[PDB]
Amino acid sequence: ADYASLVDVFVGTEGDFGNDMPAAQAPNGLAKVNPRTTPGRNNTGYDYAQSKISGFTHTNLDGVGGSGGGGDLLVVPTSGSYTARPGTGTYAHPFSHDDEDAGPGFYSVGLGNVAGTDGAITGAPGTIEAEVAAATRSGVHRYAFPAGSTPSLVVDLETNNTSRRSSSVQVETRADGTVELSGQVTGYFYNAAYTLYYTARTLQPATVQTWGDDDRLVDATAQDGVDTGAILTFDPADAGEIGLQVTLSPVSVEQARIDQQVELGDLSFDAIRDRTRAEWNATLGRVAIDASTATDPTGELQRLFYTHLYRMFAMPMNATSTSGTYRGVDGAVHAAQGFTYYDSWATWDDFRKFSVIAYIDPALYRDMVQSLVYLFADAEATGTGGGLGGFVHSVPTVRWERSSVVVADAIAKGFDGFDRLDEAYPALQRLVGQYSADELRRGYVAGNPGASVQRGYDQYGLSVIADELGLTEEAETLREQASWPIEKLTKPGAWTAADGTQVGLLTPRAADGSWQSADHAKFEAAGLYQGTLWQYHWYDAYDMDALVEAMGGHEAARLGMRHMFGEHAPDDGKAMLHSNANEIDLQAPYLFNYTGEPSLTQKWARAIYTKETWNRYIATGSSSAVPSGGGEFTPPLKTKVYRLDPRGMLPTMDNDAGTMSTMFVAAAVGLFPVTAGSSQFQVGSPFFDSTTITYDDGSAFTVTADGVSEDAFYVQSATLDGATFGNTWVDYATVVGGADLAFRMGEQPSDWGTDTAPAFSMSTA
Ligand SMILES: [Ca+2]
Repeated sequence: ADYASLVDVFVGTEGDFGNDMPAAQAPNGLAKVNPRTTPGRNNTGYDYAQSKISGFTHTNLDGVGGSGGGGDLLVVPTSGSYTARPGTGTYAHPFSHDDEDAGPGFYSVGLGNVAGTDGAITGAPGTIEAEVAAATRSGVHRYAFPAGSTPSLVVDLETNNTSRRSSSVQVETRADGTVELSGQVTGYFYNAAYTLYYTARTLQPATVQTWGDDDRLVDATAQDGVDTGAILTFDPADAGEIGLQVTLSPVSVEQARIDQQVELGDLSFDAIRDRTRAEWNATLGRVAIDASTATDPTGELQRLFYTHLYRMFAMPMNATSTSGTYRGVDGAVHAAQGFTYYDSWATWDDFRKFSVIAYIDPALYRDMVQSLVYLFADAEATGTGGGLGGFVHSVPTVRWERSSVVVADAIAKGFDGFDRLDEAYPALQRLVGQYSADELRRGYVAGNPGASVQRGYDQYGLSVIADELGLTEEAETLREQASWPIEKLTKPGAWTAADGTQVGLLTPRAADGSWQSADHAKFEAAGLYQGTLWQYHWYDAYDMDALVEAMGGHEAARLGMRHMFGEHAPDDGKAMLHSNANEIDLQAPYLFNYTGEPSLTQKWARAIYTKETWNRYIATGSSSAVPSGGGEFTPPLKTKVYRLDPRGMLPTMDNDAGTMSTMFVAAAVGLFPVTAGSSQFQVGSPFFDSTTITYDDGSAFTVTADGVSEDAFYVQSATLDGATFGNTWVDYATVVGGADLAFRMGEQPSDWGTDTAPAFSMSTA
């Protein structure tokens, strides 16, 4: 019943080992009440390895790179006093993980008391007990200050994980003496600025001073600039209980006030915390697991599952008001009619995650795709022709590449009635871009194999959308162009197998058709972003059949796949050409199903996600967190990719809006989307004796793995709804239809699935 207790919100919160947050948050919540460590932090604002905390920020992004996004609206409890804008060093409180507790919807910590005046503020006797919880749009605070303290909360509106652009604060003192603060914060992350409106009320009487960009702390009730803030001071008689409620809205301050009355009403802190815990239990309860001692002797694998299921329901965030409105990239308010509008995208990294969301929470997935459609429809509506990067966004956000694939994913899966798809389409076309004249002639971008394979997948996705809109002729042209990267950039005999077999591989190609020299295993060679040619080779996952042919046939592919995973040298870390640390070749472990060796897919799926593997590659050039260089672990390292630890992922391995977590869930269920933008899932190695996904109507998908253990991870035989099943892929319809997929597991590889009906490929469909 209480799945929330199995989630460990600290997994991935250390250093550069995931960039996730312990923040109090509701499922897909906008409000993310994250403690802030000092002087070090991860991208979210909390590094587990630290021992001081300043306060709580209310906005954020999960698992992103750079210096993180959001981090707006810092609330810092203190017994100190100020006569000017606070020095940030004065916020610092000792904390200990021994006096810290968190889980779905809540975070609590005992902070060492601090007192004094301005720069003289330092440690003081006693403890500030801090508790926060979250609803969808709101963060609530309860503080206990030592007896005799003059409690104060600093509301710092400059704090941002990357860049504060503008902020404002208006103060109101009501009849009962409580204070309400409101205004806007405008930040920036990666491509775009974003604005959020806020309202924050105290629950006890307070007096207040504000500051603006001149650093003067004054009695004025309004500020508007870049660095602004407010300092709330309470009566010592209220030291036992200081409460604060903060609500966010992409729409307006007054909308935030309405949202707050709707969301929180007169509910107590405990009831708001309790209600969000129940909401998490309902969300997590969509997947019910029975895991024997044999497969999970310590219970950590089940905790790991639920922790990553928790992480899967974070982004995109609910960007809709309680009144059913949202703010568009045109800067105006619009109705999200009959659906919830979500926003905050990092689709270049995360596109495969949506395909998995589709089979865990179909209704949420539908709303997300509809939202993605409205977002592009809105860009088109401006009439400006500009890219999404040129607008101010409704929530912190990242990037939008591969959106065409995600939309196509819902269409291929039989979702329809997507309002405003006709409007979204031309904006999706501009996103994807066109080959230049010279590029059209030759069939590829000169010296840029990465951009070529990427457009190929984008064009496949657009082609699905084109056919749905009845643009048949456009769809044909798109499919033709989408075939080009495979045909034109797979260089024959790029790699020669041990027995002489000639294997073709993605290789940069000059304008005149000459092949360009390249080490196919070198990180970021040939203009590639965050990967190698071997890793990008497999990118055009919508046409494995054409890829197998371009590679030089079945045997060439089969031997290539074996070499990709160093099968000929299992104890040599350097022979590992696959990367676990980035999303570029996420699907690669499941490609053995395509080379007639499904047992190897099963092995690698179970190994990468639940065992120690060889790791040659990190996700970036180098990292101070592990001896590394040139995009590699130096030397290669045998280690678990996923740990139930604050050091949750490999060093440099960012979750990226819950992508790595979502892939873990998919591996655990045993169904992986090699082809996002299709309706198919590839069979892996289900982790648990029984896994049940219950849909909103009470029907359920049940996948069983009879006799599964840490050693018994190979499929021996299978049935589908009682009947012999021999395919290594299943359709989305079969899953959400409530099928019974039953596997028989064993400790040795079998030939199960080696006579599979072919999986989807654009060229053979
Ligand atoms: Ca990444």
